[PDB]
Amino acid sequence: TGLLDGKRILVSGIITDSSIAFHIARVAQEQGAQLVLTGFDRLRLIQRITDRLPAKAPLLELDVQNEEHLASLAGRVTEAIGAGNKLDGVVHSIGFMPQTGMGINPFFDAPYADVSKGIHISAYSYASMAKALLPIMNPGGSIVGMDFDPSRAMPAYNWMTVAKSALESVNRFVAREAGKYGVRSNLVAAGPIRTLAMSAIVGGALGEEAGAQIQLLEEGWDQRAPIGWNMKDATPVAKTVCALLSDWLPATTGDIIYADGGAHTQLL
Amino acid sequence: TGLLDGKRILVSGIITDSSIAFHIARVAQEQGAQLVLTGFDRLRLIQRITDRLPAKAPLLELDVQNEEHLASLAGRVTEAIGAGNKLDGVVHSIGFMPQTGMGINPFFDAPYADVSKGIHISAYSYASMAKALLPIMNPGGSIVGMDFDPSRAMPAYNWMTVAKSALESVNRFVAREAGKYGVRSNLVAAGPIRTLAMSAIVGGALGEEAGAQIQLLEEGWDQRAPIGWNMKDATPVAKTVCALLSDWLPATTGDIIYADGGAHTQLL
Amino acid sequence: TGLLDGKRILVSGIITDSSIAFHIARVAQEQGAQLVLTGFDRLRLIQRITDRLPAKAPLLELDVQNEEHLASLAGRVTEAIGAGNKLDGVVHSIGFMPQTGMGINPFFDAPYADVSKGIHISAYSYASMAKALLPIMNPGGSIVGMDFDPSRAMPAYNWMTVAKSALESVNRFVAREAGKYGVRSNLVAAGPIRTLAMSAIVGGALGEEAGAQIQLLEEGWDQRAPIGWNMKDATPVAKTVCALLSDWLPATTGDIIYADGGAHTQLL
Amino acid sequence: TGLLDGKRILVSGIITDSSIAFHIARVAQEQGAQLVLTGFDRLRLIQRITDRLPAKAPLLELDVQNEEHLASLAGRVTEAIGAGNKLDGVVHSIGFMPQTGMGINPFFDAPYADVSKGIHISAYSYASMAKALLPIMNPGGSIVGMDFDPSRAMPAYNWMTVAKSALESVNRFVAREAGKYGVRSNLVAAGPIRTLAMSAIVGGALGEEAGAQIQLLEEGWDQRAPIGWNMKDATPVAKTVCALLSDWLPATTGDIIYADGGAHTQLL
Ligand SMILES: NC(=O)c1ccc[n+]([C@@H]2O[C@H](COP(=O)([O-])OP(=O)(O)OC[C@H]3O[C@@H](n4cnc5c(N)ncnc54)[C@H](O)[C@@H]3O)[C@@H](O)[C@H]2O)c1
Ligand SMILES: NC(=O)c1ccc[n+]([C@@H]2O[C@H](COP(=O)([O-])OP(=O)(O)OC[C@H]3O[C@@H](n4cnc5c(N)ncnc54)[C@H](O)[C@@H]3O)[C@@H](O)[C@H]2O)c1
Ligand SMILES: NC(=O)c1ccc[n+]([C@@H]2O[C@H](COP(=O)([O-])OP(=O)(O)OC[C@H]3O[C@@H](n4cnc5c(N)ncnc54)[C@H](O)[C@@H]3O)[C@@H](O)[C@H]2O)c1
Ligand SMILES: NC(=O)c1ccc[n+]([C@@H]2O[C@H](COP(=O)([O-])OP(=O)(O)OC[C@H]3O[C@@H](n4cnc5c(N)ncnc54)[C@H](O)[C@@H]3O)[C@@H](O)[C@H]2O)c1
Ligand SMILES: CCCCCCc1ccc(Oc2ccc(Oc3cccc(O)n3)cc2)c(O)c1
Ligand SMILES: CCCCCCc1ccc(Oc2ccc(Oc3cccc(O)n3)cc2)c(O)c1
Ligand SMILES: CCCCCCc1ccc(Oc2ccc(Oc3cccc(O)n3)cc2)c(O)c1
Ligand SMILES: CCCCCCc1ccc(Oc2ccc(Oc3cccc(O)n3)cc2)c(O)c1
Ligand SMILES: [Cl-]
Ligand SMILES: [Cl-]
Ligand SMILES: [Cl-]
Ligand SMILES: [Cl-]
Ligand SMILES: [Cl-]
Ligand SMILES: [Cl-]
Ligand SMILES: [Cl-]
Ligand SMILES: [Cl-]
Ligand SMILES: [Cl-]
Ligand SMILES: [Cl-]
Ligand SMILES: [Cl-]
Ligand SMILES: [Cl-]
Ligand SMILES: [Cl-]
Ligand SMILES: [Cl-]
Ligand SMILES: [Cl-]
Ligand SMILES: [Cl-]
Ligand SMILES: [Cl-]
Ligand SMILES: [Cl-]
Ligand SMILES: [Cl-]
Ligand SMILES: [Cl-]
Ligand code: NA
Ligand code: NA
Ligand code: NA
Ligand code: NA
Repeated sequence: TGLLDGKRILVSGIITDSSIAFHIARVAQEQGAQLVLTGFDRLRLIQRITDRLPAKAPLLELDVQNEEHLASLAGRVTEAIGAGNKLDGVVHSIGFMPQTGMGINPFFDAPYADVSKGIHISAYSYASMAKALLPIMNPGGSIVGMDFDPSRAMPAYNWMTVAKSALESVNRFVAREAGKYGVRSNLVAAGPIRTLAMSAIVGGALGEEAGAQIQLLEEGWDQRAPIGWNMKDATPVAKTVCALLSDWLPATTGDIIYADGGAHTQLL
Repeated sequence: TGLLDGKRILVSGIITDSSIAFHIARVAQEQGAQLVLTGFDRLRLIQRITDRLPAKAPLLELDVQNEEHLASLAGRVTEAIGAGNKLDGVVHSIGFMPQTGMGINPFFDAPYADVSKGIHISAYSYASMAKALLPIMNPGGSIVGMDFDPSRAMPAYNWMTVAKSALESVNRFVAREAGKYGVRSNLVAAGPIRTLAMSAIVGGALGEEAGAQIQLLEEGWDQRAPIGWNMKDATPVAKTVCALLSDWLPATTGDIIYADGGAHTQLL
Repeated sequence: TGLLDGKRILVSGIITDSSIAFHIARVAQEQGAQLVLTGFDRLRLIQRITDRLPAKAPLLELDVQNEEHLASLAGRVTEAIGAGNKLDGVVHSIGFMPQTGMGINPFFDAPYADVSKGIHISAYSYASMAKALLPIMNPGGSIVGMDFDPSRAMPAYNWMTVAKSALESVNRFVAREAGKYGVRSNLVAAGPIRTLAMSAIVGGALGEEAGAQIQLLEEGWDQRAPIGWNMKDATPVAKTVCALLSDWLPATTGDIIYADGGAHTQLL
Repeated sequence: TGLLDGKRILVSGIITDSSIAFHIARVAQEQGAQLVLTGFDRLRLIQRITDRLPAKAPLLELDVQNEEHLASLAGRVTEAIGAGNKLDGVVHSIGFMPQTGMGINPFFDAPYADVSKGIHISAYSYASMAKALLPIMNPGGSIVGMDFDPSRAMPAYNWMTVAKSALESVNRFVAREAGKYGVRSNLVAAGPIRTLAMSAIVGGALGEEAGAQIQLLEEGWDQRAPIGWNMKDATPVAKTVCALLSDWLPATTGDIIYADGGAHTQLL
């Protein structure tokens, strides 16, 4: 009856109840999956969030820049799900770009050290999670990451755009590796959803030129989307991720599914 | 329990048991849908095929070049499904290109009259089916057509490539109209499957230069696909169509989902 | 000293002094080319226009839907340029879509007969001009057509969008044929320029919903273009065409060069 | 008479006589430009190369990871070209990826520190060269970088593919900044040319599985290219760069011109 009945799925990237990952975890549980959750840094605060999910799920610590956490991750997961059991799904819902690389800060003023950190967390980590977790994934399994279409430049998103372009490229290579295990790798390119991350970008630009341009982006998304776009509601995005975690897109890999109201298909 | 439990879905394009449409219809029925089927020209022969589906379904006549059949289609469907009921899904699985526009015939030697017929049936008909059927579609509904990625030229496919490029463009406009009804429109770009149509192209090129090149295309698809590609098996394609007919890709429209083993994401 | 010194170039599509073709012809002549011009239907009126070019050039009649004109074209050109001489360049700057397929007329209300005419003139003719003219083209030669980026749907452009999508596909196949003669084939995707054609679309939508949307398209082009966009000035487009007619893009074929101020590379 | 008569152009990336930059510099000089050259690390060896250019040109030191070299670059250039003179063109022809990120080394085994270095030199440096040099560029000017189409994954190129995907994204943002100065920014996506860099990749894979796959890539390029592809000959690529440095692509920015024999437009 549930789309993900019987599946064991790791979900990274819960930080608040608004997190795309929170809604992915919620719909997944609603659809019969057994979750393992990972969180970064503020674990006590994240546990308060995860308590509001429909079911209990273990929360493991994962800083994707921490080599020890990556090296121990498989064993920690196996310990949570029981020896002899493997994962069927992995969700990377993780991003970061130091403030110099996003927002009102001029593009040319982001030092490489900041850019490099953002690319580590937002792009390279997709590879390093796959490297850690493919060895405990079942054939038929699915790795999904989150993307924002970086095909064209835009105001404010700046070096995160560059990180997403790298992420898309990384995904195409992770698919080559994943396929050796019978595993798909794909991204969901979402339209804008009011998360802590989105709020940070918007809020940090209020009152500035970039904020005027972000306003235009926000207005235009729903306008261009043939079926509309509601920026409050992560459910449609979460459902799409669940579709890729299911067995119903079995010939799709190294690819990008756009959960954006169809906006990217319309010039206006 | 079924992905399409309760849904009423029209499926065009069954000609043999190998038809992508046959497998779409089969998986849809397996997943709890109630079908209405359309067939072109050889209706007595098609009925012998549809008898082998898991359940009985009415077969209506539809030649997409026939204006009377298009004008009467909604009423004929409503009569099959019962007054007061509407469709939730529509599958366009239809193509044709006169032999001068595909295969070994030189590209420049296809007269426009032949090209125009192929584009009518393979591209424009996506619009005219949508125009006929949106008025009897429920909000939440889904229109899916079948595509073969025409982003790059290739041997033999010739003017059908041109028809598919037009089809992708048509789909983006059908989505604008469909969205007024709460309806999604999308294509599934499939990898090669041995259907009557594919056999016709391959067979018509055996022993010729183009056949050597088609051989390379066939070999290369499974090689490039990170998860492989089996040209016998339409099931993975049919499942993808069913995914788009479901409620699990609710923010995707005017778009293309690639059910091709990930081949299009890999240069080699 | 001139980019096209010594080259013989056919230029189709002059109808008014504002025609993209007029400016292509003008810059080409400025750059040392010897032109042969083709015109459709209103030849006496077109001659009044071509008299304003910097040099005299013969004007031949070509209706691309007329099979006799296509069959006689090579011989007529050879007669204009002298036996023993061939063309180095061909410019297709031709488009048409019956009024039912563009503007305020609903997308679904364009009958196929109208759509088919538009695709004949706007897309298939690129192939049929190449078929007629490659036999009198020198190795090193160049065929260029005019495109408007149809990657995404948009208001009003409607079935012309579909014709342009087909044109891009046709160009990729013309390149395969052209390469047998040492000849490149490419499109220039221009931003909007106030021509008779553009005026017709804009004017036919004044006072209607579509006209409000065209206004947004016009405003947005210059805004998104990092170097700006001036819709009066065809020169930048004409220069780009001349670049492809030159020897300075010798490894580019089956491709699209965007002369649009960079707009297509920017979401906003 | 020369395409670049009167223009002052900086050209980075000469390491051997086979360097794409060497041929860019050579054709540019042939076409009347005045060059300033930058080299990395092996300056005495590079000077032996640059002595073989058609004219003398000053060679400045630039390690793009060195912040002092970047901070002093404009002043050093101005000193070479004379106070009161500015650049009209800048060529970034620079790449590097530590050996763990390219070749036979498994994709997942490249540590981020190596990946980060490759992205610094191959992608971020496009921004930091633009940031250093736009302040001494004339309106009408042109910045060009070198790309290898990273739209699809492939054997061996691995993390350099990821760097190129980031580079394309960076270019789209550099165009927004450059446009404030009346300056275009674009990449040329070249087909494969036997340079020190290409030889390193090919040579490092000889005798291994990846080398078999590179062989297929090499064979397939000329096959798919409608006009062919000669991997010895950088001239066609160099000419394309010169086209973008000229005034003949005046409405193209944030974009990519493919100097690849048209291969990327053909599936096979
Ligand atoms: N919200 C949108 O509009 C939108 C649109 C498209 C794509 N996305 C993508 O969705 C994903 C989730 O973002 P969100 O909008 O839900 O925001 P969010 O702020 O809720 O989530 C971001 C997450 O990244 C995690 N993270 C940061 N550094 C980390 C590290 N070192 N190790 C592990 N995790 C780390 C944070 O802990 C947090 O859980 C991101 O990849 C984002 O780019 C968001
Ligand atoms: N088989 C593949 O490898 C492949 C790959 C990608 C996409 N596709 C697409 O899938 C769709 C189905 O093709 P298939 O491979 O199952 O072949 P098929 O030969 O089984 O189906 C083609 C169908 O088109 C129908 N058709 C033709 N003219 C018609 C008309 N005038 N009115 C109505 N229907 C008409 C035929 O009756 C037939 O049912 C097509 O759009 C095809 O281009 C096929
Ligand atoms: N103006 C723009 O903004 C713009 C933008 C992008 C692309 N384009 C393309 O540029 C090309 C030229 O259009 P334009 O804007 O200069 O308009 P225009 O109205 O000046 O030119 C259109 C031309 O098409 C010709 N034509 C129509 N039917 C013909 C037939 N049967 N045979 C031969 N020629 C025929 C007309 O005679 C006319 O010369 C077209 O392909 C158009 O789609 C224009
Ligand atoms: N050769 C091909 O087939 C091909 C194809 C497409 C694109 N390209 C691109 O062309 C460009 C030139 O490469 P090439 O093939 O001529 O190779 P090459 O080995 O001749 O040039 C590479 C250059 O990068 C320079 N470089 C490396 N680290 C540097 C640093 N820290 N600071 C400054 N310069 C540094 C080297 O000094 C060298 O001059 C690269 O961007 C490459 O990716 C090459
Ligand atoms: C700039 C246009 C506004 C619409 C942006 C849509 C969007 C919104 C949120 C997105 O998700 C993240 C996630 C993490 C992220 O990195 C962050 C988050 C907070 C602070 C910080 O320094 N980096 C940036 C964006 C995202 O990838 C895309
Ligand atoms: C030329 C490369 C071989 C792989 C082609 C993959 C493919 C195989 C079959 C496809 O489906 C159709 C359906 C109808 C069609 O039109 C036909 C079919 C039979 C005869 C005829 O004249 N036209 C052509 C292809 C399709 O769209 C794509
Ligand atoms: C709808 C958005 C407005 C911007 C459109 C930019 C554009 C403007 C003009 C273009 O050129 C043509 C050329 C012929 C053409 O067909 C015509 C022209 C006049 C009347 C008619 O029926 N068809 C349509 C557009 C073109 O291809 C694109
Ligand atoms: C893997 C398929 C073989 C065809 C690759 C075509 C290609 C050949 C050469 C290319 O240029 C570079 C330039 C620098 C570069 O970084 C290098 C060069 C030498 C050693 C090293 O560690 N990194 C890698 C490639 C390039 O970007 C693309
Ligand atoms: Cl904590
Ligand atoms: Cl833990
Ligand atoms: Cl640990
Ligand atoms: Cl909202
Ligand atoms: Cl939803
Ligand atoms: Cl019958
Ligand atoms: Cl019937
Ligand atoms: Cl009827
Ligand atoms: Cl097979
Ligand atoms: Cl399957
Ligand atoms: Cl007349
Ligand atoms: Cl005549
Ligand atoms: Cl005649
Ligand atoms: Cl204007
Ligand atoms: Cl100009
Ligand atoms: Cl030295
Ligand atoms: Cl120096
Ligand atoms: Cl210094
Ligand atoms: Cl060679
Ligand atoms: Cl050349
Ligand atoms: Na909308
Ligand atoms: Na494979
Ligand atoms: Na602008
Ligand atoms: Na070839």
